[PDB]
Amino acid sequence: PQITLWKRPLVTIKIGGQLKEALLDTGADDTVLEEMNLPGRWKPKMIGGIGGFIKVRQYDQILIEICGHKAIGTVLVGPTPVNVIGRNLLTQIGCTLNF
Amino acid sequence: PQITLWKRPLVTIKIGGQLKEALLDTGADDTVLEEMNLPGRWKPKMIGGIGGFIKVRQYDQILIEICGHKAIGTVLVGPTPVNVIGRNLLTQIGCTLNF
Ligand SMILES: CCOP(=O)(COc1ccc(C[C@H](NC(=O)O[C@H]2CO[C@H]3OCC[C@H]32)[C@H](O)CN(C[C@@H](C)CC)S(=O)(=O)c2ccc([C@H](C)O)cc2)cc1)OCC
Repeated sequence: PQITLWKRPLVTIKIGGQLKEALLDTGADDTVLEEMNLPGRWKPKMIGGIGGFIKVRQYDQILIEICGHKAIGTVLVGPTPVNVIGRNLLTQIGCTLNF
Repeated sequence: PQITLWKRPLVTIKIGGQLKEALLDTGADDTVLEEMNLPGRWKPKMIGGIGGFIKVRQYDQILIEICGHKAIGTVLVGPTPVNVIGRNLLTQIGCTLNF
């Protein structure tokens, strides 16, 4: 599909057996999602943007489905104000910017 | 152009007559540039990111050329971690997401 940017590029994702809403975000290197109690091991990380840094849990090789497109990769979980699908997963669904 | 996402989508912009590098950021509503000198009036503003809120200088109706494509719109200047081009200008240059 083609998504215009008049509004935020929010889509439904499926992760950890749950449906969530997340932004398709070309400005994010990696994917950052709201607190969810996912099974398995994880590594602490700190990630920063406007306003400073937050603490997240890094989970590797997580299955995520984005608009029906399946992807597998790292997800960072913590108290983010917004869920972002970053480039690590957008590449896997073949997403480009075009103008 | 068609821009894939294996690398950061960094492009050259021209603002205030000077060239700079900036990131095309679909997860940003607004365009935020690191501290710089820009002519004309501005107004204090607050903007929120992953890490909380920061103070910026709001410059309205600013000419800016992004990867060869002209825009005229609002530019926020302040302590962003990196120069980001947000949706207010991405729409102007006809940028969509495609997968
Ligand atoms: C309930 C509402 O919460 P809220 O309003 C904040 O909401 C939002 C918070 C973040 C975003 C996405 C964020 N956009 C953003 O900063 O945009 C600003 C300017 O335009 C406004 O529009 C939206 C906010 C304002 C950007 O796309 C992605 N970022 C990096 C970018 C800045 C370049 C380094 S990142 O997220 O920092 C990030 C860092 C590191 C990683 C891993 C390591 O790779 C992944 C992601 C969208 C909405 O207030 C909170 C106090």
